[PDB]
Amino acid sequence: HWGYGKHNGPEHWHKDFPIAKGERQSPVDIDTHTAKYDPSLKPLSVSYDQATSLRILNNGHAFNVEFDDSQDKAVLKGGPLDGTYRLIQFHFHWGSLDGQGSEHTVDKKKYAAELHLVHWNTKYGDFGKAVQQPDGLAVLGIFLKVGSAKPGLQKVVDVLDSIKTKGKSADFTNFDPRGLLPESLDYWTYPGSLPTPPLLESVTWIVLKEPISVSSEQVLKFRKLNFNGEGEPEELMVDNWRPAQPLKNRQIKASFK
Ligand SMILES: [Zn+2]
Repeated sequence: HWGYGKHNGPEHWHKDFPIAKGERQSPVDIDTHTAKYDPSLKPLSVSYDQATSLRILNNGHAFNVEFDDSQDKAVLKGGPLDGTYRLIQFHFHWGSLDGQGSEHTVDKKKYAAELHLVHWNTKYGDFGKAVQQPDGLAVLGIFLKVGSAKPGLQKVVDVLDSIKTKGKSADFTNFDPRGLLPESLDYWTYPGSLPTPPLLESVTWIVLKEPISVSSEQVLKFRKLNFNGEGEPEELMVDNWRPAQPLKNRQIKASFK
């Protein structure tokens, strides 16, 4: 179907998903010169204390770490959000080289990777229903830069070989996503979309200003996974990012002066 490999990549998606040329597509470039501080924007509330990780799996586009979202165990509230949003999964987008990989950019600058923690609005009952609504999803985006190793990321790295190809899954319990957050929760926010098909415009983006640091060794593990399934012609999972889309009539708001 769709992918990131030139013949089925983002430039082709619109043929199957016309919303690709929509009015609030993601990702976008964050221009700090035009991203205005909004005093009304309140502090984020991330309550990940009792997050319950279930498993990790390679879906052919990235690897997702899935959480138990039956109760309000790992939720995002506050900021620009109206209700309570439950964490369902996180995944990354990364490049073939260190100088590329993030979806969002800051003053056109790219990071080595981008982490997306995906949450859904509890009033819709489940993720399936929420993904269809304009205020259905909230995604926390966190940039990764290469430097010192991130201790909280190592548990994830130490399991990637076991889900190398598409469709592979593995139990992955007792993972604490708090170990992936930066010190500061200062953020920019704007209304956008899923950056992969079906590209629905149901996402409130919250992109953190402060990057986290990961080692060259940890990001190398990412690049060893495969897009392809077991046996098929090997395609290394790299450059699974969508290029920046037009901002059009949206404004990006900043939570900080
Ligand atoms: Zn993503």
